[PDB]
Amino acid sequence: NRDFRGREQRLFNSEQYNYNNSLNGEVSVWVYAYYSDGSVLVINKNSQYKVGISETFKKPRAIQIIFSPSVNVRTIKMAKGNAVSVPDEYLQRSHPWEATGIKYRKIKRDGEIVGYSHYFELPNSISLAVSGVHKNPSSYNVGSAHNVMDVFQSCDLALRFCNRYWAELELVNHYISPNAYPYLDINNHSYGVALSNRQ
Amino acid sequence: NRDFRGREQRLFNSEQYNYNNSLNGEVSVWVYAYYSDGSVLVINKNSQYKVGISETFKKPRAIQIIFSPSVNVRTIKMAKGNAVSVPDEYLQRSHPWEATGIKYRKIKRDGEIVGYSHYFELPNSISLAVSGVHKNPSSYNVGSAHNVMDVFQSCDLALRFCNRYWAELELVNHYISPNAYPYLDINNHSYGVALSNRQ
Amino acid sequence: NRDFRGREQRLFNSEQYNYNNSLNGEVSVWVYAYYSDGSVLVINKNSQYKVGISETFKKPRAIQIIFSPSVNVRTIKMAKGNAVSVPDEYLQRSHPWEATGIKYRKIKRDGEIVGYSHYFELPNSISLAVSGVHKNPSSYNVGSAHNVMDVFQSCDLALRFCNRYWAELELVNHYISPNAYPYLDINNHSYGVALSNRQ
Repeated sequence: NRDFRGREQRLFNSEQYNYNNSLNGEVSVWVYAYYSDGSVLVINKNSQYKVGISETFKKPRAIQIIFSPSVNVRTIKMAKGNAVSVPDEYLQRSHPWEATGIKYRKIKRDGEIVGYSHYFELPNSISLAVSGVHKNPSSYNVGSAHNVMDVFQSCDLALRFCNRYWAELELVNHYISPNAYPYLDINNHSYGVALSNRQ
Repeated sequence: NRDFRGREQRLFNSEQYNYNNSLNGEVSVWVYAYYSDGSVLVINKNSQYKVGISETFKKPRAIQIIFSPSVNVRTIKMAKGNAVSVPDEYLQRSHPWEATGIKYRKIKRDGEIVGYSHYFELPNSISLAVSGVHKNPSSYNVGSAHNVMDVFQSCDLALRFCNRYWAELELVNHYISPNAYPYLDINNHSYGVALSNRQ
Repeated sequence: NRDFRGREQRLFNSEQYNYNNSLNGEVSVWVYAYYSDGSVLVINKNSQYKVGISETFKKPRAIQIIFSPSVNVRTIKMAKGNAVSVPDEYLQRSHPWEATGIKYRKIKRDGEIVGYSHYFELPNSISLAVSGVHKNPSSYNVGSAHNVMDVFQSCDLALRFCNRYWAELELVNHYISPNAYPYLDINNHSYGVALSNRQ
């Protein structure tokens, strides 16, 4: 226990894990749209407290939604609409979302959860929105009298990124891996970096 | 009262009406922009709790704002700005909105309210925003300690649609009618489907 | 004190100042992006209660953020991200914002604060978000049980403007000055109109 360099390295990584999972940290969502030409569109949003994406897609063959490990899985919500942005046939009969958390698989590296994935192939246009709330183990209510304005400001402060990659290989090499992001490729292989209590 | 098929049909329609008007249901807004070439741009937004649209328009001849019957008319707000998105001449003297609910006409079919319309012709660019809150007969406050985060998530989950139709006839046939939407055409004719207690 | 025209003129201006600073009034933010060809992109957002902008920029040489005098400087927050919209190297170690209010200079005309400026030159792409909350001297909490829905509606009602000007001279003449906006040019000269207790 006299290897201070070893101890600092472990603490360096754990701190990252734990900061992300605190209420001071990010919650992140990615939407991946897969096209028949093998290219992939990603939209990412990163924000405090809660985060979401809402976009319309020209026919993808498939969609993968990934959240960061800092999401509360139980609060995940998805509105998947038709070509005119109606969630369920007609507005009059539409619940504005489905709570799809049960369908999310854990993306794991070395036994650690690096994210959560929901993947679905499709049978024109879809409108798709997805939302999740940052984990909060604690009693402190972020939407209190005292903190609600900070949540309002987080809506302004959320950062969006959107790009198209020509191939999943390009996505893995130039997007997922440089940025320490979680991912699940078509061969069901998990990508990500485990940090908690690790060197 | 032994025509169960008749009873189920009536209940099927009433349930739709009532679901829409519950707090589990959609509130919807449409902005229609009318151009001198007779084409029409629609923006629609559909969300839980509250909904709005905010866009800038190259000179339309006219604007029609329609809300679903699930809006609370008294909470309707509109910010109509100039070419640089200032609501009232100068920011220093601008109230950020006007409460225009009194100007909304009921769109009715068979005596039932299928929506609310505000229509105005214009005398360059306008910036236009409009907002409304879902009806709530009940005592339950959606923006409480316990439910405010769900309202935050509804901002992420809101679905937008935007298209241009070449003629009002095309709008009526391919947009309004296929989707059971309320509408008021230039001849003041009402479109929509009455559901409450109806077969 | 029998010059009623003089008294009304002074009151006319003071009322504008004071209305802006009330909770009924606007809070405004501008982002200015400066390019090597000498052109300038402005984004402006105007809303009640709180306001923000979030955009990605192809390499500007510099950024100036200006807020209206109705902002509370202490609540200003900025997220400046990399090319993939991450605020601080990696999501796991990112605080979603910095509170940069201390760096803001007062833009003054005739001793009156007409706005606040933060200016920074840059060493590809940046993602940039900025947010601020309208001043509230009073005890009344805008995000209360009773008023939180109005804050939700202000998110719908916020108006955005975006344009490119070819030169700072064009910005000053055609954008800042016609609209009584505050500004600080490259020569450190202040623009704006003083209103409080002034003729």
